[PDB]
Amino acid sequence: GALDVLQMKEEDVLKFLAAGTHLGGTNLDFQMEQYIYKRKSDGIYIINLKRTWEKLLLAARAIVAIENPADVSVISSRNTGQRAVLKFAAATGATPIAGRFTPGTFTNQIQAAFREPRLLVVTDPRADHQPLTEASYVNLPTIALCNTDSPLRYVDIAIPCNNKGAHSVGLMWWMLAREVLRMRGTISREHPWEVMPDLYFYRDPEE
RNA sequence: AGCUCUUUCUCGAUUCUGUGGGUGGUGGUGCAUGGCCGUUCUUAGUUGGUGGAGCGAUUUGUCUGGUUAAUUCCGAUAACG
Repeated sequence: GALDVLQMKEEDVLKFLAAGTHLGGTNLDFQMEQYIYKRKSDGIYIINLKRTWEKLLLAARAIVAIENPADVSVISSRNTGQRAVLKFAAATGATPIAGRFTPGTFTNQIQAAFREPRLLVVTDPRADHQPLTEASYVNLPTIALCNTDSPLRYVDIAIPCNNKGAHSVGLMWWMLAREVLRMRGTISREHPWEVMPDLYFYRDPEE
C-alpha cells in the first residue's frame, strides 16, 4: 500500500540483505518473471525486494480476514521450515503440521486426522505438493513462499523469496507473524518487537 | 413244509372276498440332493468400508529394497483403519 505507516524501513532492508532473501536460482519460470530485477554475470537471478513487501502485506491482509485463528493451517515437510511453522503457530493461533502429510487429511471424512480449514499456507510449492493438489477438491484458498523456479499451479498469493534453506526461510515466517500481529492491533507499528528472528532459524552448529 | 392229494375231526367273528389305497426293498439314478470324506495345496494365501485413478471390465491399499520357516518384521508410501 502507499501509506507511510506501511512503508518498508532501512532496518528491515538490512535484515533481508543479511539473510540472502534476494538471491534466486540459475533458472526462471515464465510465471515468476514480473518479480525479478536482473540476472547477474554469474548465472543467478536477483529477486526484487519491493515486490516481496507488497505480496507479504497482501498475504497478511488475507490472514487477518479470518475470524477464528484455528481455521488457518500451516505446513512444512522440509526440515528448514519445521521450527519456523511451530513458532508461527505459537505466536498466532493457527494449526501446524510438520513432517509427513497423510494423503486424504482434507477429503477422507472418516479419517482419525480429518480436518476442514478456511485458509492454507505452505513453505515450498514443489516439496509441499500433496496439500496443494488435495486443496483442489474442497474450495480452499492458498498462500506460498516462491523461488524463481517454483511451479505456480494452485497458489493464489505467491510471495517472492529465496526458500532454499537456513536463515532466509526462518526470517520470512518471523516477518509474516510480526505484520499479522501489528495490523490486528496486538503489537506496535513503531516500537521494536521482543521476539528475535534467530528463534526461527534451523540448526546452525551448536558448540 | 397239513405245500399239495385222499379222509374228517377242530376253532369261533380275530378272518375271507372284490374295488380303492398302503407298505417294504444291500432295486435304478452320486450327472436330481443333504451329511461326511478326499484333492487342488503344506505352500503363504484371501477380503469389505471410507478416500484416490479410469467411459468401462478393473485397480491401489496387498510395495523398490533389507530380513524371516511365514502377506514374519523393518521401512518406504495416495492411502487410512
